[PDB]
Amino acid sequence: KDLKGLYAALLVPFDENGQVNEQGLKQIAQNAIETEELDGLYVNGSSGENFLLNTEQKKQVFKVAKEAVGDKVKLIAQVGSLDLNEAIELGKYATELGYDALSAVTPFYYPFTFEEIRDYYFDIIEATQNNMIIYAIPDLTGVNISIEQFSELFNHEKIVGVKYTAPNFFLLERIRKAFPDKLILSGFDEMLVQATISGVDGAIGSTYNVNGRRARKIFDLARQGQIQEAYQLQHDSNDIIETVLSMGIYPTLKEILRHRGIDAGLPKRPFKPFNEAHRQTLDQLIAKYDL
Amino acid sequence: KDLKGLYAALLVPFDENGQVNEQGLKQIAQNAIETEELDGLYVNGSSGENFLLNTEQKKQVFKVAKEAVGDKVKLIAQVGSLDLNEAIELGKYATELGYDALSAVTPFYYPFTFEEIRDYYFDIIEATQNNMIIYAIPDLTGVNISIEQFSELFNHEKIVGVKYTAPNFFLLERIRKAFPDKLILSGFDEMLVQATISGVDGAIGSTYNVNGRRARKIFDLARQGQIQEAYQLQHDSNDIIETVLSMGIYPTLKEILRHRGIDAGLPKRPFKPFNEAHRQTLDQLIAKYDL
Amino acid sequence: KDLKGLYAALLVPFDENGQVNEQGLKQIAQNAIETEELDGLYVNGSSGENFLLNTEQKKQVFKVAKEAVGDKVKLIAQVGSLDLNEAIELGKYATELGYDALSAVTPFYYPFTFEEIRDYYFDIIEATQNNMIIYAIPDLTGVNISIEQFSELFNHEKIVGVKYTAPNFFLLERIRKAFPDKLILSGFDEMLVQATISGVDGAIGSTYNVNGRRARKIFDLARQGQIQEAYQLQHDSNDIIETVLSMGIYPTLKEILRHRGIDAGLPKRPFKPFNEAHRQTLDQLIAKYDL
Amino acid sequence: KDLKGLYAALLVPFDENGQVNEQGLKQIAQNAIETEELDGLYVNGSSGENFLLNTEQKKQVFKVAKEAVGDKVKLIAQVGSLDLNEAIELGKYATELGYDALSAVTPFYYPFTFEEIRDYYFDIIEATQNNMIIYAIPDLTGVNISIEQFSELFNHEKIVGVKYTAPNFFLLERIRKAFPDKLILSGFDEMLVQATISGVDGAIGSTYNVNGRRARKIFDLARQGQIQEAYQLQHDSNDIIETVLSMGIYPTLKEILRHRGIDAGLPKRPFKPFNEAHRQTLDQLIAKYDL
Repeated sequence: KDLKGLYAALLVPFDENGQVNEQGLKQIAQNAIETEELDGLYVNGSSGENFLLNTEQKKQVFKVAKEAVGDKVKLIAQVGSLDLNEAIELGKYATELGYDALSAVTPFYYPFTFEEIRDYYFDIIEATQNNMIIYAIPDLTGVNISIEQFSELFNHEKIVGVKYTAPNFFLLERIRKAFPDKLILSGFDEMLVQATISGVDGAIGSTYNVNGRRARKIFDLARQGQIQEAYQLQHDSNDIIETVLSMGIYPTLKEILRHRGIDAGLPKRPFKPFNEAHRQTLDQLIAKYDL
Repeated sequence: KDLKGLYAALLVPFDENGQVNEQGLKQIAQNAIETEELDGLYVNGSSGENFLLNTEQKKQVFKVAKEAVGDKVKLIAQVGSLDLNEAIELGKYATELGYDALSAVTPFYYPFTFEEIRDYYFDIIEATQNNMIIYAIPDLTGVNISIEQFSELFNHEKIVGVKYTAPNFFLLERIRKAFPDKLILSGFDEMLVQATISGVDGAIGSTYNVNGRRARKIFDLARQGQIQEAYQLQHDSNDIIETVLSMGIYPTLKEILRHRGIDAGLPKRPFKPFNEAHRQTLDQLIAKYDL
Repeated sequence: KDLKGLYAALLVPFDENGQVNEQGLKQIAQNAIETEELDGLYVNGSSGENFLLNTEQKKQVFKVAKEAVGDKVKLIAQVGSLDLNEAIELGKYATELGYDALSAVTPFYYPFTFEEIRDYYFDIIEATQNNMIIYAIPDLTGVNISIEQFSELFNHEKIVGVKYTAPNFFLLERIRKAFPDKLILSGFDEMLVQATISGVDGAIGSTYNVNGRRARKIFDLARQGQIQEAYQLQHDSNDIIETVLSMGIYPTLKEILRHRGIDAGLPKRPFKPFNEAHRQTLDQLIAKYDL
Repeated sequence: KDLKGLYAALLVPFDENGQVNEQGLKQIAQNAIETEELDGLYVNGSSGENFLLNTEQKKQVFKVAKEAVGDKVKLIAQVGSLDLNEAIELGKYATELGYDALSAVTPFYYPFTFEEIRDYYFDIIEATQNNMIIYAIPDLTGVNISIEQFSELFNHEKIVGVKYTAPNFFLLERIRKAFPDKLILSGFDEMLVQATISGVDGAIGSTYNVNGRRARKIFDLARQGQIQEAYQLQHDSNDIIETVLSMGIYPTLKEILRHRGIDAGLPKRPFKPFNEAHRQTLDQLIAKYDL
């Protein structure tokens, strides 16, 4: 498949022991495709609480998400881990399930050299033979990739693109110009309109689980040149994003899904549950925007 | 004169002793208006090497720049200084010359509280009675202004707007929505197109001294919805900006102006002159983009 | 046991598949106690490449290290993980082996609230019933703990102390004064002398695997008031530390151990092996300091 | 006069219009020497609100402070400015008054290259022919100086030392070792004891205006090896520093001086006066430590 389009970063519901609720996960995956009308799922990303999970649980999430959607739906599997053996194990498993591409966060925590980071990507690709999307998230990792470093990664024919999240539209424009044939998917929901006019091929986001229909309008209207209409929809989307961030984003998004009849469970500790102090303000937002 | 529009941040040529060359300053001012077709000048900003000047030289720059241009040209006087007495003296001086508004950088160096910063603006206004534009440049000052802080400043009727430079389009969008009737001029030339679609009322920029005609097209095309054409001109403009940044932006911009026959002098020490190692690369840029 | 003293942060040797070499691990543990004359081991810390390992491998490292040392040797088990279920599983396993205390890195990657971080610690303690040492490493995690936050943690009778690494001797002094009866172990080998005079109870370090005898002299001489002698030994130790950092610290420390006849193996990918370009310079250092 | 020793960073009292109160400035200078028993004054530093003053006021402060004290008192004149012409004028002026050395903050605000910073120092020296002390204060300037950069500066015979404030005792130790014959004066009052054991030749500090007698004991006791006693006085001194920092350090220090009957005036706007909400807490501190 052409991997352009809009993707939900799949949220995962848990029980009080931090185990995956598979029936709720199935519902969330179906919500993103059937109700939010998205093109695909980005599975076991940050938004899925992936870095709090064990290896068997990550496989559970990949299996369930793949079983919950039709064959037209695009699937990207985030397999990055500080344990390269585990990234490779996950990448094979996701590839064999039929995921269209793998993705991996830049190695973090330790002050890896860029050559070490480069060869992490190359090693995953060698072992899996699948296409790879760089997951660049300096806000969480503290790792920043320069254009020269992007050029060295993109020189590999199987590094087909990037999930781009640095709040830097100068660097985004330089990448877009230097690599016209690579895939760039923006990961900053609150700046989708600016990404869109900067030539991104689509976007991956946690908030698209609840606001995917407005997001598709932002994208489509901006590309049409109906720029005032698209920005108004960005203003509305940012009211939502700002609100859910103030309340704790992943649990609050899951509370929005619960309101729709989904068995949305709990976050995985050490994330705490949605605080009920925020309930009235969340209710007003859901009403105001028909969420 | 409502102050929407495109402004050159006026560059200043010095002699070997760091004194102002009034003739070249006049030629730079005229170039911005006549040749680059800009709406106005932002005078004694960062780009004017203002923070390296003495008081008498800052007054000199204000007088020369205003004498150089006709009465239809919009003029904003940057008068911020760590010396509040100096800021007020300069503010009265520029106000008496007939500058259309004042602007002031946030106090920097010392860890001032927000109340101290707020009351610096309020004291400048009380003493000058001119309208005031906040100059927000965290990349240089390390001072960041939150939405709640902007709300407090903008609650003052004579704080009419902001020269906004933080590389944050979420904050920009929140400001635009919260203050639909304040003036927002963006100060990041390399992200003019994203600023424009985010609803800015114009822009102030050092590179507009050499590339103001493309900048006008970006701003006009984007607001008309010809977003792909506007973005292509951003790509071209970003080749120029990236190149001059790599060579030393203020001296390199003055060297491009010297190519047009302007007496562009030298930077003020401790800035060094343009390094002739860059000459070949500069000539290729000038030829490629007809600068 | 009283947990005061000097500890090696245990290094782990791997094969090319990233599996633990148990015979080499045994040798490294014996090196730290018998040759370097240290008081204990800090097991599965950052220096042991812990965050690159799977759960079964972490258990392997705990088992082997415990089997390699006598009953007088103090053992601290680092069990922090982003997976709380795994931290608890490891904490029980290490407790049942007889480790004297558990330790856990502050949760990282996600922007956890402090209440979330607090209850991660409290949850581990509830499940394991062992004493707990906070592992504060802002250089790697980006998480900073304030004195007020330290006070809330130390209010728990089973949080007995901290492995302190923030490069902040004002905060260290405030903690030392506010909590005279808690255990403070410094983790910055290059500032051991300053830690010692700031009243730390001991120190944990990767470089003590090769330089533990000088480190004990720094500590003992500084406490005696032989401050010039202790600082001279810090100058010598910092030549070593600076050198090994420039070459890649964990592999280079392991190459020093290899020189002693230890089966020191390889780092775990994505860490690369020691580069042989550095061999001559490493040889000169080993000679100069008898390592 | 070799310039080792303990210096007050001289505080300046202003009237309501931000003009210097020469009588109170004299009383502050005399207090530092007579009552606090210090070796010298560091004049027109950050603590003197120097960066808020005009040129004529900076000269005024130099003249008043030197007239206030006897010829045995060591005097260092801070003359750094973003205006290099001003720095040279002030340097010549202080040199003619008989100041024992000059000092200068690293140029800040603009992103100057290291060559530009290096040649600012060299140009001040060439024009003044006085000895020069680097004022390194990254907390305020955002400029950090590496060991290799220090090597280049110290290769100049008239750069005799540094006022060192970076919170980095590894760098301090490397500098002390590499340059055994340069003057290193530390500028972090709250870490005087750690500086002293790291081999500094003295210290410059704003809190020594009120607590110089304890500071002398810390410095002397630590160099004698009575490290526990020196550290207890650091604990006491840090109660004072933490308290004044929380209240607004320069106005709060002047308020402590007003308690001794000194005409301590006001801070220069945009600094606000001491907030009387803090009065009770300040009085308790003054009583507890006999300030």
